[PDB]
Amino acid sequence: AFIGVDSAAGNVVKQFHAALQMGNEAIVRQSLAANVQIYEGGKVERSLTEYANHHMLADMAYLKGLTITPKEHQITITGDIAISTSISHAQGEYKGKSIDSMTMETLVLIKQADGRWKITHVHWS
Amino acid sequence: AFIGVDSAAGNVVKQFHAALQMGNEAIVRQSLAANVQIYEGGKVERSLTEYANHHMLADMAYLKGLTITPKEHQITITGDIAISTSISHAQGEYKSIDSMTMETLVLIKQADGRWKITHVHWS
Repeated sequence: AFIGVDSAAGNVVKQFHAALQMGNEAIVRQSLAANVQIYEGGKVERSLTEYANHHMLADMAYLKGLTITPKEHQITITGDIAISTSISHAQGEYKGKSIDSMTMETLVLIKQADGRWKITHVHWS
Repeated sequence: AFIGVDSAAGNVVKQFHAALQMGNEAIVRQSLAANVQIYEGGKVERSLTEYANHHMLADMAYLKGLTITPKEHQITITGDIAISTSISHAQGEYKSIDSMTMETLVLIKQADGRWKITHVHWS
């Protein structure tokens, strides 16, 4: 299903996806909390600057040759916290190896002091 | 890197972990919301009954031969929501296993005050 995606949290999740897929650092910045935690493949990054300095460019490169097709996306808001869970079909190739698999993402978003929703935890698989 | 683990929500997380690792279905069932979502290996289950009918018993069988060592665990509470993020070392064998494992849990405080897991993401 596609549930809750029309919301402010939804808007942030959608721009984040596009921005990472397009290599737009201005929007990736706007979407992630300064102290974002990112979980993927047994490794954890503990802040936005850490992700940016260590993995963002690689992640952008990896996505450039893939078509990501959303299969489902649910967002549930409980006051100042929103949970986004989505599954997408990634098809293409990276560094000559074909990719054809279901990707999964759990995001936690918190409403910041000024009302802006920002992503504070990312779990990719 | 171990933060918030002794909270009320943390105790449900602890019981859930222990119950899977020990094969206690009653406890796993009391820990999960009826409409829990489970994400793992590209597949999704959408209710306790679905998970419990099959994937639960497979998970318990997989864990019977593994040693699960917590490496880090953070639980953050925001009113009636708690978020649990952990990383653990899984070492043993099934069907050599030596892997880091990751888990995101979302828990929601119910009308009776008990916390229940509403979303699981394992990798």
